[PDB]
Amino acid sequence: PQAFFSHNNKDKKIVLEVLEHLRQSLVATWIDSLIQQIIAGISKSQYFLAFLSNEYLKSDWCWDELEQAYALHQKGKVKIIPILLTNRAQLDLNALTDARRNFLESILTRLKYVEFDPHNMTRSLGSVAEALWQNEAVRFEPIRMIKVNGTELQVVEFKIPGSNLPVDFLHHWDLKIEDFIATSPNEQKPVKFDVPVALYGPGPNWLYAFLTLPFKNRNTVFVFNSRTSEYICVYSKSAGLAPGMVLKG
Amino acid sequence: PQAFFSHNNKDKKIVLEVLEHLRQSLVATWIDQQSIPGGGSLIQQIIAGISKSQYFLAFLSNEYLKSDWCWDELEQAYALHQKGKVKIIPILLTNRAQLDLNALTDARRNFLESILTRLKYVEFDPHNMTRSLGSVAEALWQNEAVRFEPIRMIKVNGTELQVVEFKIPGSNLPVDFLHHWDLKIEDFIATSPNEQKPVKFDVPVALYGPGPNWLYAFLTLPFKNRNTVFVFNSRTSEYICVYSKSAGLAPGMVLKG
Amino acid sequence: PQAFFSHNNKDKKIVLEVLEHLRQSLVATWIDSLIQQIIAGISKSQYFLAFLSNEYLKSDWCWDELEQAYALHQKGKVKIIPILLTNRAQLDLNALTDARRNFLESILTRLKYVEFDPHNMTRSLGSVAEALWQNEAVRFEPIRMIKVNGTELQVVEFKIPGSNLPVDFLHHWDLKIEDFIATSPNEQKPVKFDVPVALYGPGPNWLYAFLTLPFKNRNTVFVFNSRTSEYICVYSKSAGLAPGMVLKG
Amino acid sequence: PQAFFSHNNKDKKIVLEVLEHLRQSLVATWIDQQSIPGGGSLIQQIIAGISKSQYFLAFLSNEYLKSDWCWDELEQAYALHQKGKVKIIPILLTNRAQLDLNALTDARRNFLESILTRLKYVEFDPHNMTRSLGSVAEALWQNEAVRFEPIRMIKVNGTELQVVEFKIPGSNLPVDFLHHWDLKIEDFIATSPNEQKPVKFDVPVALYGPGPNWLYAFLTLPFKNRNTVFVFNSRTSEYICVYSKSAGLAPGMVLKG
RNA sequence: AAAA
RNA sequence: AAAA
Ligand SMILES: Nc1ncnc2c1ncn2[C@@H]1O[C@H](COP(=O)(O)OP(=O)(O)OC[C@H]2O[C@H](O)[C@H](O)[C@@H]2O)[C@@H](O)[C@H]1O
Ligand SMILES: Nc1ncnc2c1ncn2[C@@H]1O[C@H](COP(=O)(O)OP(=O)(O)OC[C@H]2O[C@H](O)[C@H](O)[C@@H]2O)[C@@H](O)[C@H]1O
Repeated sequence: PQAFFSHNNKDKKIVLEVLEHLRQSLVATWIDSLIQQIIAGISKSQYFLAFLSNEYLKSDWCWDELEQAYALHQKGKVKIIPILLTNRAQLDLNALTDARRNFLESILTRLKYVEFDPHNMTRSLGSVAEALWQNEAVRFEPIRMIKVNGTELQVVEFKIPGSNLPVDFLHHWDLKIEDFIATSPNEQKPVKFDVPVALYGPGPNWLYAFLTLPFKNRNTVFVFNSRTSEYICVYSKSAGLAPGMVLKG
Repeated sequence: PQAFFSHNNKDKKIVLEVLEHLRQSLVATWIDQQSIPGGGSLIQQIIAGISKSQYFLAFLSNEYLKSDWCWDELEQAYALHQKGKVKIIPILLTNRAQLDLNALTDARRNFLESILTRLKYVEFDPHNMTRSLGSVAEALWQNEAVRFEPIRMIKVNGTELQVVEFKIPGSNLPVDFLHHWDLKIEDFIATSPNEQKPVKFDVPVALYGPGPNWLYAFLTLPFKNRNTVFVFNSRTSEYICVYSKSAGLAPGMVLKG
Repeated sequence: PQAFFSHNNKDKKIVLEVLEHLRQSLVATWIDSLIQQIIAGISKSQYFLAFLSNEYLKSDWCWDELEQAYALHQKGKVKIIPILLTNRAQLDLNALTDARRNFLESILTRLKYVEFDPHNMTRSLGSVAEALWQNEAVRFEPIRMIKVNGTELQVVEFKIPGSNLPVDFLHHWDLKIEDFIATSPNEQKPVKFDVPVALYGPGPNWLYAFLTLPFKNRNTVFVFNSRTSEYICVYSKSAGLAPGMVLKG
Repeated sequence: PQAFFSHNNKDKKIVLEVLEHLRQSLVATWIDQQSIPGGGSLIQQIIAGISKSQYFLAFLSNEYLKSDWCWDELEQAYALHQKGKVKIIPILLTNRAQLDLNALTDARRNFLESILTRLKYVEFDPHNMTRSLGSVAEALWQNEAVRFEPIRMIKVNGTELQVVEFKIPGSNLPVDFLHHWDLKIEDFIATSPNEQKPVKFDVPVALYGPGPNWLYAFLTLPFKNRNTVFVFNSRTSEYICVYSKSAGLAPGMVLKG
């Protein structure tokens, strides 16, 4: 899915870090307009990431977009999820006018919010990830680099919410893995360039085919077979690895 | 699995037909001046690839027993089969009773009798084409891993599709099966509509048949930018598409079959 | 994609630097009028690079050209993107008249802008380039000099926005590389004279043919194949190199 | 790859035809007093170029099976083929049954038998021109890298064009393959319309067939300032133009195929 | 055939 | 044949 970030320049340090963590989870992140950019793709367009902070709400030009974003979210095109840089209690709610205060209280009452803090980085990042992926289909755990049996490999982990998906779910999915592959070693991307990529997690075989197929001539693809709980190679794009090698997981 | 053909031109009419049937079943076929740029002919063509090299096709016929040009070939083929490099499977063009055994010498007759007794054979008859073809295909696939039924040109829900059917003998395979397999599917797709090949050019291909996920991935992977790939899912029993290489075909729709 | 710079003589030092950096990215750049060559070429003419500066806004004989540029820009023949020498806050807007100030606010708000600073040169230049290539087809990263396996070489890096292009895209492209090859060692051009040039980056083979073909009898052409990740030489216009030699990654 | 033709004038009618067909397939065809500005006859031409020198096309025939002279060169070709510099592809103008073996001496007969059994040969018949021509083309291309089918002149969407087919045996080539290739396109480009050559002058040329991008670039690059170049992309199966050397043809248009 |  |  897509995810746009709305923020102030003061919290850029946190914004870039959360952006990097999200991009590590195979979600399209665009920062730099954003409101006319909303009407694009399918009804499953994206989710709005609003980063609420004390110096942030003092700017009206940081607020008109969110006002009209609520206006266009009531029609169901997009959904907003607010991020509290500071806790609810110490938010400067006095400075704003009456209408601003009521709209903010409505947005933090009728709409579920999650809180972010710098001290608990791991917990805050996990909470924003889960509260961001609560209303969506199969997840995508962040890429982890693990060296198995002397062979370097990066593994993408996905978990199915529930036990089944609609048979035509692939039609309405808006994620394609082609643009999430690094082209150069120096370039930063969710998937390391030329580094073997493995598939992990239970799921229907057609989703496995859809994930593995676009990787031709880009990276060698490993896949997990739970019958014996080991990795299996299907593509030989790097010398020294043949299709059929097994990695003791 | 490769297959080297030994025959005579008097049987070319049936050799071409059996070759076409085998090629429609995802099997590498090799006839006269064919491929393997090595020594060539056939006898030195045996020694290439993995221990699962091929299954010899000795098209025995009443007139085949002449022309020592082929009997020496069969002799060397069995000699190197005794080492286990290749396994011979004979095809009897005519029924066993009316083979002109008297024409052969004593040594040739003894060799042929030993071959036809120790080693199983397949009877072939022009009259019953489909049963003989099924018999020879099943005999070829008998001592092998997951089979491959002939590609079938079927029309589903208004869109044209070809399916590749594979059945697993038993219900499990060694986890390192893919290492020793001698089938590379990317060479069996035609580049032009008129060119004859196991897979029609640009026609969507669907994988059907129960099996492990890694086999499915290895089979759908080399098809990228060649043919739109459909996949059969047994949970609700309709084909599932994972490529958009042809106009009007998007990844995700269903074909109720 | 051509690029027309309208600016003042005061910031000419940074104008020339941004010009050189842009030219290094295979972007056609013209400086020395600017209003009437706008009608030339194809519908994709260029994007106007109007240099917004505090000294610039006091020059009405440089305001008029921007006015006519925007007047034509309603029709969509050209589009203007502004570069901010100073931060948006410290502009001298009060001395401006009512109509000109309103026009400046309209263009600054309804149209996205980008901010430049003399200190952080690298990130500012990267942002300028990204703003240039936002709405365009396949990108073009700046040419870099790398000696691979003891052989001098420059790589032309191009990135596909997304994973597919229109099949008839080549018809409407406004880039031919024949004008971007140096004819003399002294003459400064994006492609240095007689040195090997390589094409690196994923893309369809027809684009590779189009980008390699005009190079005949000009420079030895290298190419990168990602199957095993080494460069491949296809043309030998210089001694010591043969078609078929490899450069290890 | 090169091809040297050894024959007799009694078979010139078919020799010129097969040579023309071969030249249509982008292979170097050398005949008497025709090429090699650094030698003469046919024998010492072998010591030239790379280890992939050429394949000897010995046009065996009943009238050829004598012409004493021919033998000396046939013997030398075989003797230096034992070193592996050249290969011999014998062409039987007549079937081997009516080959007058009795006229030859014991040494010549023994040598002919040895070369006929140990080395693969191709039968040629006047009646089946297409099949025999395809067979000899396959004989040429069997022990080589990516092969070239004959150039076909086809009009697509009302636009004149020719296509150079090329198919890669197997699925991959050595990365350094381009170093050892003996095929350069420049030598096969016509200079005048009346001049006969594999590539017609100024006629648009289309590259079609699956292969690596570097091979595509190498095959298209020498075409600058000579002919308009078309490239086939399999994403939508349409021809794409990359050069505008003829009026009315801009780089970027598509040809529905 | 929903990690067989 | 969209870095095979
Ligand atoms: N396809 C055929 N073409 C020509 N003659 C044939 C063919 N099939 C059978 N015969 C005849 O039947 C006998 C076949 O033996 P022979 O071919 O002489 O010699 P070998 O056993 O060492 O095979 C040489 C190979 O090289 C070539 O590629 C051939 O096609 C072979 O595959 C002779 O009477 C043939 O004329
Ligand atoms: N290409 C040929 N053209 C004409 N006659 C030929 C040819 N090939 C064989 N013969 C006949 O084969 C017999 C033996 O002479 P030959 O094998 O020719 O000699 P060589 O290999 O030292 O080349 C000389 C050729 O080169 C010149 O270009 C001419 O064409 C010469 O023929 C004669 O009856 C020839 O007529």
